[PDB]
Amino acid sequence: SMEQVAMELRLTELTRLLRSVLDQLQDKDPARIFAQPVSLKEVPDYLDHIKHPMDFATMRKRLEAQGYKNLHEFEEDFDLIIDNCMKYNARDTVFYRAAVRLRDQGGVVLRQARREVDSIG
Ligand SMILES: CC(=O)N1CCN(c2ccncc2)CC1
Repeated sequence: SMEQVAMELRLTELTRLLRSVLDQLQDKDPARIFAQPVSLKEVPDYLDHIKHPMDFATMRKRLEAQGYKNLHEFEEDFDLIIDNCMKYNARDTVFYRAAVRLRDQGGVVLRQARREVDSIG
């Protein structure tokens, strides 16, 4: 139908916008601490601690499958990356501090995205 095409056009444009957000967010992680899933060969008991792992690569996979229906779903996954890290790692680690910095700096990008999503429909 024409409506389904229109809808898919909107989703495609959302995906274009979220891909830009994702690249902007990943820039704020230059050490690339959050680029890939935490390795179970490197952290065998990770899943005993963290029940919903997340990372930038996994987000990108869902993104390209147009699996984010709105900005809120995308933000949920971003928050998972940060919150998982701030629980698994102690306050005085380079990991915890990297999450804090990624959180604080990412806030600007996400503030704009919320307004762009709202204004452009
Ligand atoms: C994202 C996150 O929490 N981490 C990623 C890096 N990491 C390891 C990497 C290599 N070996 C052991 C651990 C644990 C902490």
